[PDB]
Amino acid sequence: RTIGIIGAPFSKGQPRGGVEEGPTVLRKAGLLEKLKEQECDVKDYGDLPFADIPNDSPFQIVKNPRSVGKASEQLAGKVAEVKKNGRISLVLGGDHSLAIGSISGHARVHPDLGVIWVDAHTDINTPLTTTSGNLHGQPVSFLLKELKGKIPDVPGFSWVTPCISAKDIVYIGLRDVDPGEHYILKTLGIKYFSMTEVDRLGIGKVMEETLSYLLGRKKRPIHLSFDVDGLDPSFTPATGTPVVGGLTYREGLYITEEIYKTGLLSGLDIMEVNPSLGKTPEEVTRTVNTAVAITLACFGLAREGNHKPIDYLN
Amino acid sequence: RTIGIIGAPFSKGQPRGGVEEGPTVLRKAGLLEKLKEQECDVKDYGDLPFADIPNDSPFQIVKNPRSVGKASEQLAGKVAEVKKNGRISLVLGGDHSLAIGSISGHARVHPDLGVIWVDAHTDINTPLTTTSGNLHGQPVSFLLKELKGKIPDVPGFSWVTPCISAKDIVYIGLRDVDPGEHYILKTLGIKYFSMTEVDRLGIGKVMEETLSYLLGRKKRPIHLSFDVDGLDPSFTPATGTPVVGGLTYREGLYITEEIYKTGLLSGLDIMEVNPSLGKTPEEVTRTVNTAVAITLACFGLAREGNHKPIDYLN
Amino acid sequence: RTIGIIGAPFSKGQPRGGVEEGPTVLRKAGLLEKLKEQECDVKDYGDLPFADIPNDSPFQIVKNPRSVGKASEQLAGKVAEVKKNGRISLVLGGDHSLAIGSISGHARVHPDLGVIWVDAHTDINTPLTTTSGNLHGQPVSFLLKELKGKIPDVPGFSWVTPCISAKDIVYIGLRDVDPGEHYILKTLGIKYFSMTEVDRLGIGKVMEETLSYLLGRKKRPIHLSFDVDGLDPSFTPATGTPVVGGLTYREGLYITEEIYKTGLLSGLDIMEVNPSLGKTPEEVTRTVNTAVAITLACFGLAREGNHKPIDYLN
Ligand SMILES: N[C@@](CCCC[B-](O)(O)O)(C(=O)O)C(F)F
Ligand SMILES: N[C@@](CCCC[B-](O)(O)O)(C(=O)O)C(F)F
Ligand SMILES: N[C@@](CCCC[B-](O)(O)O)(C(=O)O)C(F)F
Ligand SMILES: [Mn+2]
Ligand SMILES: [Mn+2]
Ligand SMILES: [Mn+2]
Ligand SMILES: [Mn+2]
Ligand SMILES: [Mn+2]
Ligand SMILES: [Mn+2]
Repeated sequence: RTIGIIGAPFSKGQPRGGVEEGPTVLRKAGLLEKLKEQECDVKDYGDLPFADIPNDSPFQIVKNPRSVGKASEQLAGKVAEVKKNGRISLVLGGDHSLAIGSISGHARVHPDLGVIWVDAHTDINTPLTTTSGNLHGQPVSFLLKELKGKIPDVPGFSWVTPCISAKDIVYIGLRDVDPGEHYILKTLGIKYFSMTEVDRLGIGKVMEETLSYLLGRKKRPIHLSFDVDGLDPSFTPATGTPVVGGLTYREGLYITEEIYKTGLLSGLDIMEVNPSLGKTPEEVTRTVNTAVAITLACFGLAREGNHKPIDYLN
Repeated sequence: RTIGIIGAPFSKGQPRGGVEEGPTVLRKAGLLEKLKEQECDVKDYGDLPFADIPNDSPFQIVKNPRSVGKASEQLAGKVAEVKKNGRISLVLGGDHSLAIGSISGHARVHPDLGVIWVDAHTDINTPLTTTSGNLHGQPVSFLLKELKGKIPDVPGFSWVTPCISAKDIVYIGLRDVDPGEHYILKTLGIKYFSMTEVDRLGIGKVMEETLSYLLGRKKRPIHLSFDVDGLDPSFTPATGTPVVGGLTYREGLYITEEIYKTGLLSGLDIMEVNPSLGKTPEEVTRTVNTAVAITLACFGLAREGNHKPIDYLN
Repeated sequence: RTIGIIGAPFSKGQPRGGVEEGPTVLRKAGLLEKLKEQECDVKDYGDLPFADIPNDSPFQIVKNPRSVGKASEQLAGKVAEVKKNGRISLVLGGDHSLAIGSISGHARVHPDLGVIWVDAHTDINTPLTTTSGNLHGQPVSFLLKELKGKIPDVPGFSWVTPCISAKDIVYIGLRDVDPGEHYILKTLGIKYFSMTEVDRLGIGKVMEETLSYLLGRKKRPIHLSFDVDGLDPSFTPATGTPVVGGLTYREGLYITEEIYKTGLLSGLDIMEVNPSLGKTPEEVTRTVNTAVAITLACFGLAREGNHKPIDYLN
């Protein structure tokens, strides 16, 4: 398989700036070379240059709407180009608002994609249900057709056309869902496995049911949007909205190892890594190292091991 | 549902005094208000005033028997009143000897209750099998009918009538059981899931089997006596008798989330929280925060999220 | 059952010397007495005296080959004697290269043994596939009949006769396997449960399948070679080659508790404990304490508890 890296050093979907350092620290960790060690022809499309939008006052309670909207608009273009190039897109975040542009761009070339969303949160607040006003907790509401008519015309987002159905997304890892978001989940009949389901079934059954749900009818490309706070803070502490009782390192690698095995991975997001929020140098390396490992598993690095198609014993 | 809080700042069931601070720190953590945020009409019956009994020399090897006996005697009265008031009793410990009074009082109003006991220990030593002499490791022996005739007349406990059958209790979390206690388990045929069973089956199957065991024949009220050392010390370090390899935070919330879903929770104990034993301020907050979370789950706080019966989208 | 302890303070199978302190720290922890507390008649055959071999230059890339070879040669003799004495052999490592001698010696008396290998690594590099040259990452290649013809004549190892079949070994815990090793796994059809399989199935199913695989056809002695780095570094940090995402303390006790229950445990290795590598005094005690607990479980210490065949209630 071939890979296209896109850096997205953007943070205006939330208050803390350091998340725009995600792509820098992920590359410093040797991600490109490590990808190249696997079954990968890898091209770096570099970091997106997100021009400042100094005039961007809140839309109602919604913060930095033009900056967020433009960044996702730009991102969508790059993703779509990467996809036209026949490559799997790898977006390095950056805050999670960017999924608006990443999924959009992906869906331009592969309208039939299904989404697996790994996260402690549902990120499905509308501009009218959000309490925080932070757009990184709203991206999914912008993408789902079933919610069009519930998203106001927000400055910066006129270009958005919700092209994804509520029935084509699965959540894994949920453990902090706003009441408005829970209402939306139940109302639209969205498939999810909160931490309660993971505890009940085991990550094994979870992935079986997730892949069966998305791929049962027919094969179709997979978009994995991975928020690092989906994993427990003991593995990814350097992130903006940590929530205890998260997925383990092991469960994280399991999810992605199983997704690799489908051979349908088409787009990937690695989001919300914020080195500024590491309490110590070790917390930063711990968070980045975990992020890197999740990424490699998506592209074939397996715990049981890997080998080239040759005779190693001769 | 309606709730009745009872503080039980008592420690004479064991050597370390700080456990009598349990109710203070649990309330300081905002427990009442957080309960009120859920489907709860909550009333605080305050903290029990446990008068000193200066003259309380050991009965054989058994320590502080009159103090322990009186405290449980008082507790039983309060629990029974809370129960007559139609409310779920919430006892904030306090050492685990208090379960003698809590379960007793509960059973006065609901003779048909079943008990789920979450703990690293079985707390089923008799006054004659105990090695420590600490009564917090003996409460279950005082309650089981099948053991009457094996409990001597201990000062302070004349009021006790064992009204619970060995067949109506399930242990979850066991990993440090005295040889005498193990004999009693096997001999009375008590249902248990030690950590070995949890590892084997998964907490999912565990709760399925636990609830089937207690509720199969017919619905009946549930009493949950939760010792915080049931959870691994990495989540509840500030407790008197920590034992490694415990239940996870996740497993803890799972147990209680499933118990909530039955709609049969009738009495709850949150025991052995001792802030004095926290190695650092963070260990204390970690322990208290975990205790609070377990409590909220018992009353409906779910990881997948919660919402009121209204249209959130309008 | 009866037990024979053998100390193997040897480290030349790898670069770090402190692993030769394994037997000292394991005994200081009270292992002998604790074994004696269980169903054990225990004899200490002491620590093997491994004479220096000052002249031991690398064979090709393979390091300290004569020292490693002699130590395993000596170890095999002691194990075989312990086995002739009708006792379960308990080898305290020491680096993992010693499994060459331990398994060999065991197999002299019990040719029909099956091996369970708990480890983050497969330790199945040949002298010609190894990258490190460290012999502790090669012991299994010396033992398997199917690989004879692929192991060159290495100084110090002329005494080795591979008497174990690839079909009679199961790995549990794998998460860092060299490409050459992965080739060997797939090629010889070796049964393994890497961490991916553990995540998928649960340690319960894992042990069921492991024991069924080795014991289905007929009963036969079990040799457990336990590398402490099989467990996550959060439980055994003081070890030479830690790898994240390991087996839990709980999973560790589960494996060994199930192995005890078969009544077929015949040989045991407790390897790669290196107190020098503990970052703090607590890391050393944590590592040693975990090592001790795994050991006791192998000999009957159960989490649900233990009791003698007597009436404890009278
Ligand atoms: N619901 C949140 C989510 C915040 C986290 C967004 B992330 O992308 O998942 O990291 C919100 O602001 O709307 C909040 F309240 F928790
Ligand atoms: N068995 C104990 C139990 C002590 C712990 C009691 B707790 O309420 O579960 O916390 C005893 O003293 O009898 C002891 F030896 F471990
Ligand atoms: N494959 C290793 C294994 C090293 C570890 C050996 B141990 O006994 O399992 O601890 C090697 O050197 O060959 C290495 F590269 F990781
Ligand atoms: Mn999140
Ligand atoms: Mn998110
Ligand atoms: Mn306890
Ligand atoms: Mn207890
Ligand atoms: Mn190893
Ligand atoms: Mn090894």
